[PDB]
Amino acid sequence: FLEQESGVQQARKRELQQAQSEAQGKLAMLNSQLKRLDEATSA
Amino acid sequence: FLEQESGVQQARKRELQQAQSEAQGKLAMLNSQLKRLDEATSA
Repeated sequence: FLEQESGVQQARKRELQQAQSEAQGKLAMLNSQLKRLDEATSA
Repeated sequence: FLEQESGVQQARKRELQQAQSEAQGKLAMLNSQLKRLDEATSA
């Protein structure tokens, strides 16, 4: 009851997925440009 | 009962997913143009 009244109940449940998905996708896609730079500098 | 009567019950349950999906997709796809600019400036 305490949680549903303005706590982790509606704090985390978005935080978890949004932060995880955003950070993972952004880091992988930023590594994409690193892979492409390696492509350019190799062949 | 209080929540279902005009509160977080129907406030958050869209807010969470819409904000998360929109923000994540928009930030990743905006980083797409950054990756493409790096492509252009590299090779």
